[PDB]
Amino acid sequence: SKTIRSRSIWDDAHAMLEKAKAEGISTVWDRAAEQTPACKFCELGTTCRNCIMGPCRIANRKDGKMRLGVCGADADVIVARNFGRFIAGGAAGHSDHGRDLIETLEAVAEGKAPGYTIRDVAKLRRIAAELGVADAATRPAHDVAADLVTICYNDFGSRRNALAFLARAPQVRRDLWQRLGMTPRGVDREIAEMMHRTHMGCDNDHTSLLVHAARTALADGWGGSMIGTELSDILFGTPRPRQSTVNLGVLRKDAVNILVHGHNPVVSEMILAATREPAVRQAAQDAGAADINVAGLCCTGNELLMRQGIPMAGNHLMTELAIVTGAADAIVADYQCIMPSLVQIAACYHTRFVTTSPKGRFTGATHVEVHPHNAQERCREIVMLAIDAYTRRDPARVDIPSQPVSIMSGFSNEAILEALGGTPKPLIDAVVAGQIRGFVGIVGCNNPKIRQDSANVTLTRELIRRDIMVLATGCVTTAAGKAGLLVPEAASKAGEGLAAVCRSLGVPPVLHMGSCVDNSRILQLCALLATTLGVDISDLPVGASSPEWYSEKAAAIAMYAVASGIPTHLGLPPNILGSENVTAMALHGLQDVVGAAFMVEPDPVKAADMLEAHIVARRARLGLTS
Amino acid sequence: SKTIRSRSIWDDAHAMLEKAKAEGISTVWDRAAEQTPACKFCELGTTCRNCIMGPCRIANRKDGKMRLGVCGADADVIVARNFGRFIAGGAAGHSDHGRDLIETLEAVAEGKAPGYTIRDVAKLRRIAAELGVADAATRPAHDVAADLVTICYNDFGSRRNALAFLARAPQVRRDLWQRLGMTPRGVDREIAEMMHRTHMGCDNDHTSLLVHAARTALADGWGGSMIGTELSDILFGTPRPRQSTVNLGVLRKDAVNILVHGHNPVVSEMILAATREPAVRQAAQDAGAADINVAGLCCTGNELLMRQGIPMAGNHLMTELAIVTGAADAIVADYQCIMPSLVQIAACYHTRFVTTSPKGRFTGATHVEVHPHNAQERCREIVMLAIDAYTRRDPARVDIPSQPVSIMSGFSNEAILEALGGTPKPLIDAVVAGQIRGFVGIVGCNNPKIRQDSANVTLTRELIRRDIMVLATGCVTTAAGKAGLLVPEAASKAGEGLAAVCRSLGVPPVLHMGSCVDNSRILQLCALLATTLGVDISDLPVGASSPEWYSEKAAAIAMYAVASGIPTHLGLPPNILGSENVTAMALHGLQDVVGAAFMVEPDPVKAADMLEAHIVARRARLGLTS
Ligand code: SF4
Ligand code: SF4
Ligand code: FES
Ligand SMILES: [Cl-]
Ligand SMILES: [Cl-]
Ligand SMILES: [Cl-]
Ligand SMILES: [Cl-]
Ligand SMILES: [Fe+3]
Ligand SMILES: [Fe+3]
Ligand SMILES: [Mg+2]
Ligand SMILES: [Mg+2]
Ligand SMILES: [Mg+2]
Repeated sequence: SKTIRSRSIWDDAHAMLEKAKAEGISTVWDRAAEQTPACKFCELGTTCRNCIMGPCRIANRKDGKMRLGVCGADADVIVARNFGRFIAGGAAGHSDHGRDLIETLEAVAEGKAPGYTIRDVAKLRRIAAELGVADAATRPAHDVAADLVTICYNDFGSRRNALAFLARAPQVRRDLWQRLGMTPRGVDREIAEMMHRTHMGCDNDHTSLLVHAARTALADGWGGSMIGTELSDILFGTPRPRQSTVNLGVLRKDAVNILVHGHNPVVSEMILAATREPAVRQAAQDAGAADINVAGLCCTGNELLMRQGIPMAGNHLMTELAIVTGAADAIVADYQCIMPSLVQIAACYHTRFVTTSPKGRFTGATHVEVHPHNAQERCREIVMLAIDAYTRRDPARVDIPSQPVSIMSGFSNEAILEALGGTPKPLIDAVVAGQIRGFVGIVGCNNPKIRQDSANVTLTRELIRRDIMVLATGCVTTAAGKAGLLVPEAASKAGEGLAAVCRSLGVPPVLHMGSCVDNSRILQLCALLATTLGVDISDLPVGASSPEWYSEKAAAIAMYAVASGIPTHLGLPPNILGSENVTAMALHGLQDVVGAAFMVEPDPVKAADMLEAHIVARRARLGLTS
Repeated sequence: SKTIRSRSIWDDAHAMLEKAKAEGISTVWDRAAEQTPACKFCELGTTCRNCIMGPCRIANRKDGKMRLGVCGADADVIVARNFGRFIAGGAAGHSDHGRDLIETLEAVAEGKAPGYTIRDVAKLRRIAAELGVADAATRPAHDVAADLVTICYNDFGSRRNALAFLARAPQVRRDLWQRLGMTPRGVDREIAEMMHRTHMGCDNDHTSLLVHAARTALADGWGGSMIGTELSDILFGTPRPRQSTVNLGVLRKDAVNILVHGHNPVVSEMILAATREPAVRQAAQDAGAADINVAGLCCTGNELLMRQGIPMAGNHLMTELAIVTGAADAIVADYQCIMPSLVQIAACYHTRFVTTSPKGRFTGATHVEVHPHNAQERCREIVMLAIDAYTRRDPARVDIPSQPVSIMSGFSNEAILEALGGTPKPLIDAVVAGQIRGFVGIVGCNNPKIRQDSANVTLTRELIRRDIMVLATGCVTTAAGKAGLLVPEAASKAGEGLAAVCRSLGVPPVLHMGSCVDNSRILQLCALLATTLGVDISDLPVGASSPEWYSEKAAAIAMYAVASGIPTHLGLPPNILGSENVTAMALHGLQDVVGAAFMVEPDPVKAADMLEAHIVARRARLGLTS
């Protein structure tokens, strides 16, 4: 229908929306329509439920009533506190993610994690040395891992003046954060401090609240997320370029299909390993299947793509539709971004919905809890449940639409530097020559308010045509992949300068740099280029964009990008427009404080113009043309 | 006047409400009226703003529209997540408070805190030995302090299996918490995990969410709060019984009046010291003042009262009225429960409003930031500001409405045990013999929804009449004090059994045990009684009540009491009634899980009946026949 066509740009999404219609299954778009119009105070941010003197709403009434909350707080404070707690929730998602990796590395170092290993010993020794572990180059690997675990845990404590990985940022940027009171000190400490500041009668100054929101977000980007990324590479391997495929057509009628969903590779890597064990494969063959087929959703999907080349079935708004194919024999979830509607949709089929984390509980799910000491045994058990469920698939309701689209994944910073010959000199040369005018990270989600992937795809296409290389993470990965942008032959979609550089290196014009925690790789790349050139991150020809964001996590990434000096575009506004002062600080005031600001623009072509304009202005201050 | 009499039971409040109305000053009661009726969804908890797929509201309609959020979350999940973040904000308040005490003790141990010292060396050595410091009885005090600092900081890290002070709880309770997954592990860690669990698509099971809310609150009561109480006693002295006074009449027309407000004695103790320096007093005399008079508000007032006998001007809803006397020359604020309306009310007079914490910023305040290394110099500057403001005081606008009333304060557990002769045996014997039926801690706030202190005082009177001894903390202290119940002669208002015990010890029937963090003293006392008798806390004839609560901190206290086995009454419901399942768990289901539950009851006589009924049942669980 016209409604279905308006919900997504993709053929596979349309086919499943028609099928969900015929089967009477409601989707995220139907619930979004039920929640429109939204509450006007909630959307503006001018409501507070932080104590039971309230709840309070701030209105503009002719009688002048409801200008203040019961405690006396005005719209500036109420909006800034709501936004601070919103950012803290996003930082906490990445923080707990990093913490789980520390605990997994510790279990490996203690010999208490069967099936887990140090997959990248060289990176372990390099990271440990960088952070100050003595004799990291020569001591037994597990001893070095134990000392690296201690350093990472200290960043989740309360005794540091600055996070360990902050040393990567250029000195000028660290000096600025120190003057501003933005230096992140402890990953959990800043989240806790934000929750204290936002209690009634604590922080009642919108500027101070926004400064701490920046500090809390920096504790994610340079702490929780960066620890998460670097330890994931140590446990599961540093990504290198590899071929794979994307879209609902990666599911196979002839195989047992297991979709992995959520964020943490500690689970999805062990599910993949279980499906490769000979006795498990034989059980699938006895059931009538040709093979076992693992396919990724969302960030845990990105993790398996980066390190194992596992095909990705879809991003956020495809998740329900992947079930509607009728071919999902099990969905294995850990935590974050897993819509609870998936439990009810899975119950419309034979599909098993399996939870694995004590943090990600879903009423009605089959819970098989996974920890380092038992993952090998439990993941074997979960794959066996998938195989059993396959025997009851209803073949009449199977509709796998579309043929999969080829992609190239695996662009860690290590992989980029290797393609360049071991130094950033050829990339710097390309930027100085104007062949590559700048870089934009396009990150984040889908949102049913925006036709799915329409802005993600349009923005990526516009930027590469203007010789701006795109670094893609998170759910943008699937959009760029389905648009044919993630392969070396996509150099033909870029402008003449970027196409030539890509062809000379053999890489695509859009580089998949990983999951949402892997936005930390973009910070590390920026820091390296700034330190190499002797400038600040706020001087580099860079930008960031989340055209279709929805999550608290995406807002935390955008805040840490801005506070690190990267101009950051959002397709939709956070719930802050009820305060002109908070809004003006996010869109304009921060520009002169931290060197960058937020932009809000729902037209992806106009967003391309704004990101390009910031890049051009930064090129001028480096003394470059174009 | 009938409206004014409806707002408070107290003459001093009545007098200042009349003065405020005559002067056009808006109070918390006026703003509460403007915010009534409240938003129905906010009040019920059936609204969510945790992502920009929303905001979402949940209705209960026969057609089933707006039954779910855009992500699919139902009322049970939305309500439980909202209550979880509510609890996390309260735990965070106490956590940051405890953290600041660690940092101050560290500064003393390093020799970098002029004017601070270890005031109670004997308690330092006992606490350090209790928590495992080697040779705590003989090593240099600064070495012992440094080792205790390290233990406390490790509780603010991510490597423990259980908080250090949790060892005080009886083994049976520790075993239950461990099996339930409720054991608190790290003070900041549990807060961060709550914020992770409540992100879209993480924890989507209301039972799981409430269990982690209990774990988060327990990390406060046995962690942040207990650390704060024990280190405050080490740095500033263990409280011992002493007489003082209460009400607005503690302000003096002929003196420079400095009100300390907020929570942290690290500031208020140094303000007090500054007012005693000879040169500062000479400056006050040069201005025409007879004295410099410090008086307390809210929790920091409680702290100075407990350790220094400093008179208390009022509790939460008295704070605006204290400025309306016209005699407040400065308000010196740190953080928490400081209504921002105080800045505007101060600007109606000569009063200086001074902020001292980087966490407690108020737009328009005079900021003089205080840290251990500079407090001596900065507090002197703050007192000079107050003296200058005194020279600007308009005598025509002064109305100090009452004469103060005597109270006894200082009942730390050390003081109680000393009064009992060194052991708890005389108290246990009185309970066994039925002279004291049980104990109730009455804790927490005021709330403009309830006539001020009406339920606090009526519940206190009802309980002592039934031979139930009351332990009072927080803003209830001022209520019981103004009612005349904090003195030994108030035994005449108790039942025959309690009166006889009180008279035999020379103590009041209502024992002031300190500020809100000092509810940790009640946990310690319950744990000692249960350990001595060989039972659980959930077997003791104890209860807790906050008849007039408002804050996230009060909800966290109630939750940690319930989770520790103490039945807890609340005068008003949290914003949870939109979920019958969450409400039933809070009020009934938790009884099976943790051995105690919440009660919600606005009639304080009925609340007394309910607390007494739990006490009767616990006496039967102990086999008592008296
Ligand atoms: S913190 Fe202030 S604005 Fe928020 S609900 Fe409480 S009284 Fe209202
Ligand atoms: S988390 Fe779910 S219920 Fe909450 S605002 Fe987002 S879509 Fe709505
Ligand atoms: S639902 Fe209560 S203000 Fe939006
Ligand atoms: Cl800058
Ligand atoms: Cl810029
Ligand atoms: Cl008296
Ligand atoms: Cl029990
Ligand atoms: Fe994501
Ligand atoms: Fe309090
Ligand atoms: Mg500062
Ligand atoms: Mg400038
Ligand atoms: Mg600039």
